[PDB]
Amino acid sequence: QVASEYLGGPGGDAFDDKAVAQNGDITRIEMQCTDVATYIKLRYGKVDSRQWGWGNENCIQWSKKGEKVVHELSSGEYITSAIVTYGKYVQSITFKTNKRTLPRCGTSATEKSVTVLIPGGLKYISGRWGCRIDGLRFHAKC
Amino acid sequence: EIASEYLGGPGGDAFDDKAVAQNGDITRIEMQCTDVATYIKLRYGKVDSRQWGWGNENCIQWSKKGEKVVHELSSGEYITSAIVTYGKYVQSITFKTNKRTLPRCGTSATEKSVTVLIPGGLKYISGRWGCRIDGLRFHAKC
Repeated sequence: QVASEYLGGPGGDAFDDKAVAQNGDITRIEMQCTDVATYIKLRYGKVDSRQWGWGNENCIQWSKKGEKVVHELSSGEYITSAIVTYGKYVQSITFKTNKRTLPRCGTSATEKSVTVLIPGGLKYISGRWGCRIDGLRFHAKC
Repeated sequence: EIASEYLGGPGGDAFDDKAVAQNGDITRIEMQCTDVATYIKLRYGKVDSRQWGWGNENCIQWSKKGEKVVHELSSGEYITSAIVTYGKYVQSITFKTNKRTLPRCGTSATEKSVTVLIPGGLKYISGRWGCRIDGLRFHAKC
């Protein structure tokens, strides 16, 4: 399927949710949010991906941890855009669906910004992670 | 049908390539390019749409004209994304295919930018036009 540019930096380890996405449409967005977004974990059907970010508690040296946020999506609800601010890491993430505008994860939005539109809805994400979210790529449904 | 939202302003006249797209998958992109994109004209199989933009040569009384640009797509190459800057009009357009990012049409990229993913490849465009490209909507094959 069509995918966006990779947004972020070259650090961290690669992740790619193509396989876990076989379980279903995205039904839920879980993130950890402080002045920046420190992890993302989508639910595909009833199956979560792994926690992409906040590799371990020693990461508190390099950023705050943040609050666990959970946005449940209804059946037929899908993510139609993502506004990402990023430098060497993803700084903040704002998702919009065909029903809702979700709050920004990451109170700071000072880095360069990109708006990715995903007609028909996001299928899954890939990117890089470690203590935080090094980068993201958005994969469309076809 | 999956399609993007309409990007641009309310001027000019609507156009819609839905009917002409029955002639085939997109095989070529023709645009006219200066500081802004002043027309677009796709080829569907062997058949072109009308020229959407630069309605007449007296348009030089409001904007620059630009030079003709043609991108020929290979068989099995399809348009997967467009980076569009826009306000009252479409300002610049950067197409990407499943094989390559193409050159931007319109050297000025200062207005609101979005990266439109076009799932399964672009099937056809609709929009509005006059002396320039008042707006665009991308209709995906999938």
